[PDB]
Amino acid sequence: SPAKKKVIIIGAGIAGLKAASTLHQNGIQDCLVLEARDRVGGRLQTVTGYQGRKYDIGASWHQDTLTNPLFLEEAQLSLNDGRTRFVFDDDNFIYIDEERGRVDHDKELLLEIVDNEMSKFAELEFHLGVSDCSFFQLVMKYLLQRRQFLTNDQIRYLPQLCRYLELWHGLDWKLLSAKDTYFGHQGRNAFALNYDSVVQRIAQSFPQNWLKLSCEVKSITREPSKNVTVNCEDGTVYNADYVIITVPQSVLNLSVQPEKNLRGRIEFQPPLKPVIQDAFDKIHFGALGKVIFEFEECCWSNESSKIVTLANSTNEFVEIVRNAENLDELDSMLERSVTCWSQPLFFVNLSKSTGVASFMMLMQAPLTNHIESIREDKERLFSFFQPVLNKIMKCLDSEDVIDGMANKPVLRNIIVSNWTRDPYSRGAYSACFPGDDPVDMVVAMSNGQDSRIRFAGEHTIMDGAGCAYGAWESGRREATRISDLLKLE
Amino acid sequence: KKVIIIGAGIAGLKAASTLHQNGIQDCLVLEARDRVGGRLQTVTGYQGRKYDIGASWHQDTLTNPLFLEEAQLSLNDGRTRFVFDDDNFIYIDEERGRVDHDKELLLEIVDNEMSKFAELEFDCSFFQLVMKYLLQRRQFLTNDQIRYLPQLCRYLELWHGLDWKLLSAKDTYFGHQGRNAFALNYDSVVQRIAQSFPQNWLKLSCEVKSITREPSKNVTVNCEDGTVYNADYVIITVPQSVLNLSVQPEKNLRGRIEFQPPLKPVIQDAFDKIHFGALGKVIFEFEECCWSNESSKIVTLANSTNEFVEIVRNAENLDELDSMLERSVTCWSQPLFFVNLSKSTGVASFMMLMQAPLTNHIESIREDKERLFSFFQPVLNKIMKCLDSEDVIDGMRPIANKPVLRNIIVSNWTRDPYSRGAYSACFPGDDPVDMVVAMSNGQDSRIRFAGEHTIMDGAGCAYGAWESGRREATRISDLLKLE
Ligand SMILES: Cc1cc2nc3c(=O)[nH]c(=O)nc-3n(C[C@H](O)[C@H](O)[C@H](O)COP(=O)(O)OP(=O)(O)OC[C@H]3O[C@@H](n4cnc5c(N)ncnc54)[C@H](O)[C@@H]3O)c2cc1C
Ligand SMILES: Cc1cc2nc3c(=O)[nH]c(=O)nc-3n(C[C@H](O)[C@H](O)[C@H](O)COP(=O)(O)OP(=O)(O)OC[C@H]3O[C@@H](n4cnc5c(N)ncnc54)[C@H](O)[C@@H]3O)c2cc1C
Repeated sequence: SPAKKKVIIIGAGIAGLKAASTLHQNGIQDCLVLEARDRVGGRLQTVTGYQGRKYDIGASWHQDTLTNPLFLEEAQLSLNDGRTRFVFDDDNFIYIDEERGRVDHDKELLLEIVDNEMSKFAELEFHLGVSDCSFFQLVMKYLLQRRQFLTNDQIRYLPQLCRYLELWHGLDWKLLSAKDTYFGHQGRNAFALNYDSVVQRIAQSFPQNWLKLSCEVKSITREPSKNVTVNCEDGTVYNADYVIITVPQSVLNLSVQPEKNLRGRIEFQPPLKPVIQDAFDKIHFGALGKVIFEFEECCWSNESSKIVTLANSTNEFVEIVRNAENLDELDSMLERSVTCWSQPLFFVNLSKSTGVASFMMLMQAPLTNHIESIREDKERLFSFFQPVLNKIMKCLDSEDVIDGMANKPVLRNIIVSNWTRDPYSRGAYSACFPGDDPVDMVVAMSNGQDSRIRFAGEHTIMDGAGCAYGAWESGRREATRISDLLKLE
Repeated sequence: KKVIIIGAGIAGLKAASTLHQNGIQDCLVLEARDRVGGRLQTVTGYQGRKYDIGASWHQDTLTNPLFLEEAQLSLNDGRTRFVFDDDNFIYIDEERGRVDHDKELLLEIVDNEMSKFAELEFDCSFFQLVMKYLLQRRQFLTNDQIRYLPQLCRYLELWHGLDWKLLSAKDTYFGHQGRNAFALNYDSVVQRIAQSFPQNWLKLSCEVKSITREPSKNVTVNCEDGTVYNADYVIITVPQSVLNLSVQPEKNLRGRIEFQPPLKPVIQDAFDKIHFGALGKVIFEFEECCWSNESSKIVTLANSTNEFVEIVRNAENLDELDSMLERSVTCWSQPLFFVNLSKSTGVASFMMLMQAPLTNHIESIREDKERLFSFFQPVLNKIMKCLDSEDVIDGMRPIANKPVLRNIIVSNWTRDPYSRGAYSACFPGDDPVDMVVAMSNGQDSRIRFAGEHTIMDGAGCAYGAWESGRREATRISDLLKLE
């Protein structure tokens, strides 16, 4: 009364866990990890479904495997025990239109080839001063400038195909920033089997009594006497030499608004600095969501573990491109109810990569918010997705899906993410709207509220921004710093 | 004479064309060969079919100023000058067969990782880099991926015209600015530019053997036949490899120019840090197309061993890796790049690309058709097999439904003294920006350089030469107007 801790970490996602791991590795005693949920892991969450099949409903992949320090760490472990922690599941993308059917690897459409050109065209637009536009506006520039060297079908389907990027950002192409759109993936992705393995291993690397679940932090206060007071929901009070705040950027955002009775919101005294407050105007939050379709057994072609359905497109669009006089003129005549074919869906066929009869599919805002809201009405979900499911089975030498919630594929269960509605995540991760500069947030975050009040988390770091390993590295960064500072006695 | 231009390749021609367009009169283009075009040459074969035996593609078509200029004419008259023949590559191994877009091998995907890896690494050969990659990422590669990936990525040999052991890893990968456009044909482009300036400017079969800055501030050029010439400005566009003869004493070397004063050291030194690739071509003309037109792009992989995979897995490190490895030539000894012209052009021929050291060996026997056929017969049969046809029959002399080879054409760029190779390329330890900067600033105010080797954007490429020519002329033209 009040209990004195060396370091207090808020949030037990991967950033928080790694911070705690690092502090203990560094010999620091008497620390505490305060987590509002009843589980560790945060936006790493593995869930179980039909037949006890397991699925990562948060992050699934180790990305940038050539440099990903967290991935490398897993890999070194597997190299030593022979255990399977991940599988490389990069594959040839199957691309489907409702009408045309398969559209990938087409010797007429050559979509993947013009995609690479489209992308290289993008890279040549973004070398200082040049303003931001939506990724949509970017694709339209390309199509206009290159219409002479594109078939009508290329003009039609290419724009739909390049929108798989929506499922990497969790954002619609009209909402997505062209600048931050095309990013260099540093090597193949590795599918985690599963991520809870990663969370558990790190969780178990520090004192088990450091961990306090079901503990929502409500306020943090810098004492003029060079200490930090942390107040919890249940009236528990703590005093720390250092605090590392890892709550999602969206939750951290609640702080700069007046009304305090919001789940997750931390009251700051003195308030969060102007640089931190203003940085919120220049970075945003994506709604990447997941829907898991579990089937009795695989009754489809295992040609590929990567399937993308394209939203519908018109031949009328192609003529508008042919007939526009220039950009401004094209933007006008375009503006002159939502279904499954209204946007690109990314489907991961787990039967091929993991041997489980289930499709893990990804969706983006605004669809995600909508779909996560009705995540209780399973039959409405079935009807919504049924046309793209039947389409998929058809293009994979199978028949319509039968609602089982022979050789006909029978759906046994549907699982949906909840990241938008969960007060402790409030969306998927850091995303850029047109005009955004994520560098502002990273600089303000990595610089800290002050010497004692720090931040970590996916939204606080350049390399691996938005990714598990970025989060993981941010936590190590704050902790090694604090560890060094403390070691000076 | 206002300007004297050496070389009537695309650099020289555009330089001459640009001079006329800007109102400059009384110039002169000296060319050692009996034709214009330089390394742009279109030849005729069986049935009259035409082929670009030098350059055939407009590269970097998102930027490429010459390409845009061509497309602008085809938008004006609707006349086909090119075709986008970019396609999905079929990859063929002698033993396994087709190997592209395979669901278990995923070679193209690991190739993309390999390139990403090369990008991150930045002083060695492309071969060492690939080995370095496999050794580092072997935990994440299947056995067959280790076997076949290093063969697949050697497609890059047919870009630099250089074997992977001879090729610098630094200058190996590069980004194309978009799709390629197969030109139909380059001669159309050659003739268009050649005619855009007065034909009395042209002098053929005039080999230039000395260039001389008068201390009187003028340029004295003299030809092989003893003809003397006088000009204010001189634009030299001879290929790098020929220009490189100038740093040697011996005079009677075909093509070699005597400089007075000698080339500036920074030009002489720059030859240490860049060299020359040897891309060659072979054309295989068939009576009719009796094969699949699935792709216009086909690559055959040099042979690989499972013995090789075993070695990677067992190598404790890089030193040990070189040890195990070292520890005659055929058509399977190296990758080869075949273009199926039937799909893109309508012509029943394969245009095949080859690299040093194979190139000079095949060119040196270009006259011996039987030996050529026998040398290529195995890959050709393989190709037809993977393309739903039968073995090729030799119909090159006078005689069912099998493919009949009627003629074979081979390039000769390595034995031709006025090309002496294909285009500039990097050996390990080279740096092309030495040469490009030196050429850009010239020998003095009066002695200029143009050519594919004289410019950063489009180095080695036709549009590079074309823009280099535009630059020296557009500079010279500006100076003359000022009086
Ligand atoms: C759907 C989805 C898919 C993704 N896919 C990938 C992927 O494939 N690969 C990849 O690398 N990354 C992926 N990510 C991103 C990755 O999940 C995140 O970058 C990372 O998990 C975030 O870690 P963090 O510790 O920064 O945040 P979190 O783990 O979200 O935050 C840590 C903790 O803060 C807690 N908290 C919030 N408020 C309070 C409070 N008031 N008091 C106490 N605790 C609080 C939260 O409960 C949370 O547990 C994905 C994310 C989502 C949402
Ligand atoms: C097989 C092959 C394939 C190629 N493929 C492509 C391709 O697909 N796309 C592409 O862009 N590029 C390609 N290239 C390269 C391209 O051909 C060159 O970049 C370009 O043609 C060179 O232009 P240039 O005018 O600088 O040189 P050149 O045109 O070679 O030289 C100009 C003239 O200099 C003359 N000359 C030399 N010495 C003397 C002398 N002593 N006196 C008078 N004249 C002299 C030569 O006769 C020549 O006519 C290819 C080259 C080869 C060999």
